[PDB]
Amino acid sequence: ASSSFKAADLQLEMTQKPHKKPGPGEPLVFGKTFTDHMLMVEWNDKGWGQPRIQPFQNLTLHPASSSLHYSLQLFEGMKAFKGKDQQVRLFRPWLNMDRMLRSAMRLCLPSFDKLELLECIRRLIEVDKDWVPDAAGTSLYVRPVLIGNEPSLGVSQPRRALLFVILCPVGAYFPGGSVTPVSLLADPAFIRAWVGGVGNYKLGGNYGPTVLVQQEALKRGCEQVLWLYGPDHQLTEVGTMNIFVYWTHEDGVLELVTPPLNGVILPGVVRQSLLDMAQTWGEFRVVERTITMKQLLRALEEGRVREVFGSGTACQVCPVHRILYKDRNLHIPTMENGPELILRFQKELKEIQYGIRAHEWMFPV
Amino acid sequence: ASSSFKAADLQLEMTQKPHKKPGPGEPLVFGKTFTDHMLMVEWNDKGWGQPRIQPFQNLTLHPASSSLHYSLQLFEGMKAFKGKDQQVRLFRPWLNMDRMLRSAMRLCLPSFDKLELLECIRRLIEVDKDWVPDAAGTSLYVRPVLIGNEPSLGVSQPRRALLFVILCPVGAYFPGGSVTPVSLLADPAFIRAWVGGVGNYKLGGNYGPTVLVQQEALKRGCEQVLWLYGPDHQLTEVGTMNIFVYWTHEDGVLELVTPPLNGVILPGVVRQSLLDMAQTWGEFRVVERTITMKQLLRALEEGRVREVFGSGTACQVCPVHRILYKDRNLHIPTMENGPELILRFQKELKEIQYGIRAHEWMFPV
Ligand SMILES: *Cc1c(COP(=O)(O)O)cnc(C)c1O
Ligand SMILES: *Cc1c(COP(=O)(O)O)cnc(C)c1O
Repeated sequence: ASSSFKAADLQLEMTQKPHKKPGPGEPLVFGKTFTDHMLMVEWNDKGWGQPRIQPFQNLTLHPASSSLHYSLQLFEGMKAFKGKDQQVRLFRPWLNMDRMLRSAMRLCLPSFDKLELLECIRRLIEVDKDWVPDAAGTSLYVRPVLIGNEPSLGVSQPRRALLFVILCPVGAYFPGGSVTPVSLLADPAFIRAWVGGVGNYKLGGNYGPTVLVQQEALKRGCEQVLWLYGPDHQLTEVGTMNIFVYWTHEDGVLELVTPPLNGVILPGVVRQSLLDMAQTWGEFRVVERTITMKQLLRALEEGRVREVFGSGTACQVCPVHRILYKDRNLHIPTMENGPELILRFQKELKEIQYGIRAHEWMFPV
Repeated sequence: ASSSFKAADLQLEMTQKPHKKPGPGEPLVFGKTFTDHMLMVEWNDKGWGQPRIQPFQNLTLHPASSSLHYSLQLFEGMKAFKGKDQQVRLFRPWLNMDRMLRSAMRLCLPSFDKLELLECIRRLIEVDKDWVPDAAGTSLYVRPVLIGNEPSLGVSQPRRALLFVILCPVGAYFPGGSVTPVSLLADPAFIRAWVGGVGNYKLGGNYGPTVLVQQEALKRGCEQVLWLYGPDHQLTEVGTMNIFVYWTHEDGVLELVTPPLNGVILPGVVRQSLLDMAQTWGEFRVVERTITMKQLLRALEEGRVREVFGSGTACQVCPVHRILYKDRNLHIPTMENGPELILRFQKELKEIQYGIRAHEWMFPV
């Protein structure tokens, strides 16, 4: 096949049926509202077809499409922010393209040029730029997707695939102005991923099984799930966010710790940014190490825990105030210790993402 | 328990240009050929819509459909056999409806009436009766599917879903009652499922990750993957088939063992039928117990292993002759021991499935 698709061959098809732009009491609910256009690229045995920006529209799929029978599907999630200047910028897009390609290979889906995809994405955002909000805390969510599309019930490498990208204006989850903490359910019975599995890839298959578990967290009074793994009940992730703990460890050294990338953790872009940032300050120890409930419990009643939070594109730095472990509620002093670290992290990202401070992390328009 | 969707409400729209059935003597690649009609039922806040048999046609899905982003998809697989009298019968369909409903609940998808679905399926196959082959070893593969279909990027219980069924005429795994054995790759690095996971449900998410692993088996010279689990390397399944071992156990008694239905085993319909059948004979011990490579190695060098095989709808009883474990090829004496048990199982099933012997296991037309 010919290399992979190119931004120079983009075909533009403008919408004739514009969508009404969010205008109510400004109620932006994540993943519900879509912009006017979308990216679409098809892959055959002839290889990749020409990239196309077209009006948002339904997909037409053969009933035996492997994307629907054997979960040959993966996705990404990243944000575009509009600064006061009106300039739109994407936050570390390159990392998302890297991760997306890794996912593609894991599922035997067609490789592509990451810089070519980023360009097409840039062109798509340009076309729908008017959908990018600028109110404090708002942004545009970009959702690239790659699916196998073989008209065959055989479980095998697809010879046809489909890559598309859709956009959603978002208004930052819920609290709006403040930063309210969440409570978590920690029950060892629920398993999200395993060593040797595919938890470290953003594949649709990893999420479907969590819907029921999340419902159990609600019916139990919690807002999200703290995923535990292993006999030692290590803390892997929170909902769909990586987890960080800021405390003074056993050796009495103050540190920021987050589980290591050993197969069951999704390598979050925000996660990597927080480590990079904290490592740059050089004010305290920053490490990737397994974290156990045992260590947490001991640390809690020894008054060593300062802040616990999740990190992810949807909720950059999310405070945790309660963890329901063994029928036992554990209060997490995050807010008591002014979320000092959380607050500094949030300030820094805000400055970087909205262009207040120039940074290599931001990708123009 | 919430029920709905009835068969006496079937809307019916006959094809308009019937495709021509496959060619006698000309092979059919399993799952590549589809019949003229399909079943389609939609679900939303208004509950289940009317069932419909319609011309095979592509699906139209919203780009944010949860079936494509978070793998809210599940499927089933069962066969219809046409006897000599041109009579068509489904093999233990009820078990597939039971399993399908279990899968539905695990993914928070809409519950439905198992008998109502079976009727709609009977009607669909009835309409496509002609597509059911009648040469030895041939049959019709039925592929029911239920997918979430929420136009939202939120990971949550869909408020819309789609249930459909498509049919494929299948050849016969063995060219001419061949019954040739397969070689397997047994590498502990792979891992298909985990205790506490969803390996015991037929969810699309369980299969996507195996494509790459299967390719590695081919490159290593094997035909299928022997899935190992745990520190003790227990044998869980082969490819997409349950595994059975017929041998002289360590206690001196002759037995037919297959792994226990803990969370890492898919409860196969053929698997249950083989256990039922062998228990009915009352000729030897039949047990569900864990099987380790360690046990396999000893029994093997002690000449205690008689036959090893996989079981599944696609390949009812599949002989295994070689297992590539630690870089070391293990010969499995299955064919040497006159393929006794396997041949007896294939014959009994053949008699039951093609109506040679009346049996409660068969469901008419
Ligand atoms: C998306 C996701 C994350 C966070 O990744 P970001 O790239 O920082 O958005 C963490 N864990 C899971 C399970 C995720 O799906
Ligand atoms: C389909 C399947 C089986 C066999 O089930 P049958 O109901 O006997 O067809 C076994 N294991 C896996 C992983 C399967 O997908």
